[PDB]
Amino acid sequence: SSPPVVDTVHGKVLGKFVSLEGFAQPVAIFLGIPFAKPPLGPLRFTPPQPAEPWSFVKNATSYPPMCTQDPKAGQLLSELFTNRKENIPLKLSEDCLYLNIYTPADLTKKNRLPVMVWIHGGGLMVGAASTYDGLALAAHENVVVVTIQYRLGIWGFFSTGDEHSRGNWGHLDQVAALRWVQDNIASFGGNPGSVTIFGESAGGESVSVLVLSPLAKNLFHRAISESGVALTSVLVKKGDVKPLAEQIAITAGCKTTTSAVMVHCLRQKTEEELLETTLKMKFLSLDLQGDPRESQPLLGTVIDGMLLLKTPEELQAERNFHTVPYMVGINKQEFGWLIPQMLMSYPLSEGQLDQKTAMSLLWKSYPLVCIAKELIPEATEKYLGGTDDTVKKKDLFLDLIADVMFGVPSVIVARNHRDAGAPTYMYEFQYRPSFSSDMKPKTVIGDHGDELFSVFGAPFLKEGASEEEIRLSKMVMKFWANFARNGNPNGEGLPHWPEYNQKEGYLQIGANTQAAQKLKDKEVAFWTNLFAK
Ligand SMILES: *[C@@](O)(c1ccc(Cl)c(Cl)c1)C(F)(F)F
Ligand SMILES: [Mg+2]
Repeated sequence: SSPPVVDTVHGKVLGKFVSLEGFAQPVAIFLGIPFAKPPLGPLRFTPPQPAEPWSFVKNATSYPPMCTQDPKAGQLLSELFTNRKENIPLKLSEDCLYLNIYTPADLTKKNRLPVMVWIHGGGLMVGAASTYDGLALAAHENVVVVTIQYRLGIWGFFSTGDEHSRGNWGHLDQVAALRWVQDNIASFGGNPGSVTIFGESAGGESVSVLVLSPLAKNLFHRAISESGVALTSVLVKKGDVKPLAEQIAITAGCKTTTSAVMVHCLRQKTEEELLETTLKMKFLSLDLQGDPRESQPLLGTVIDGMLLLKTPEELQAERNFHTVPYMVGINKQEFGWLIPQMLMSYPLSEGQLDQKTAMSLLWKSYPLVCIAKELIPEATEKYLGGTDDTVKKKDLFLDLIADVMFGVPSVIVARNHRDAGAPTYMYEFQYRPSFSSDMKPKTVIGDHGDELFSVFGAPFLKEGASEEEIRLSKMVMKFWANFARNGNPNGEGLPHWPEYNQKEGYLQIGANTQAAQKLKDKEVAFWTNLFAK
């Protein structure tokens, strides 16, 4: 039947129908809609500008390029995280400010469905919207799914610390995409007055940053951070960002005479030269050469004065953030496998860890955990000191890193959000998907990213899910879309999910799903005391 054609502010777009067996209404899919002007040439390291209007009908049936990034790490992460049966290879380009739309609405009728805007993870250095197929979630839960892209790495986050390159270009792109959704999603059957932003890892940190940003006012109405938050420190630069900028400029062949000189020089480099620079910097890899206090594993969020006016901690203390319903979740083993072993090349192949090697490694982990050298012994002893079994010590070390990067920051964010009067919900996800890499030990459960397969309905798109895994995905999708509808995940036939209030109820999600109380309470107390120094 006739492919769907939709009028947007800037012109008409042509999509395609895709049926999911068992659902009468095919899903209308629109791939590669631009939400900004391509940030090329002089527009590099500047805020996104509106897309230019087009005559006639734009064909939105091909996946867009992904933003320039390490193609090997980008393809690997896509393969590890995709919910599709086969991973789709993607082109690289600086021309990447696109979004993809999956709408289950019958576009010949009138519809105002809740909108779910996905912000992908990747450390702010890698990733793509097209990795995530919105078909199953859209059809199963009657929501419009929008997957967005945003500038990454040098292109998205290069900052001189001053007005010549403030930084946070990729977060400004996320804001631009949400403004586009406000202005256009009703033409796709979506309700611009019910937009939920959700994301995982750096995407969850981005959601948290948008909750803290005045630029995102009135652009969304619920938020979900999965395994990432603004207090995940490795993603937020405090203090002097000039050394990293100078290192990047020097690696690219640029002089560092002034900030304006550095930025102008970098704007003259080709995409290929800046990718060469990216690869020479060896981001996302644990840096084992030199003082770990000088390690820079990624270019990330800064306090730029436009998107973020103060540090997340200061904004939280001032209660200066958007008090929307907010779901904050973590996985049982955030540092269990994928980040250390696939993304960061951790020296941990051997599977036993003695306490001296653990202390040395935790010092090398400074860019991730920020533990002063004098505090390494106490932190290591707290986690590892209770056993002499060095296999158990390795597992407990992985727990330590997971608590510092994800668990404690997540609970602190949730507590501060709750204390501003906003409806707050928390979860801890514990499941080992059958879609896990064959390289992943069978004992790793609730690894970073494991909930994605449930959220995005992989059991309905990939082969070989058990019946338990199918049930888990339907329940998770319903909770998520109930939250998008109502700011409360609860509903008929679902386990009760208590609000994260003074009792600190949270939902343990897995093969058995049930409410629990006080997530990470002792750990928060320990690490808050330790970091108070
Ligand atoms: C996520 O975006 C992420 C990667 C690396 C690091 Cl250090 C952090 Cl804090 C988050 C993802 F890549 F998805 F794992
Ligand atoms: Mg070094």
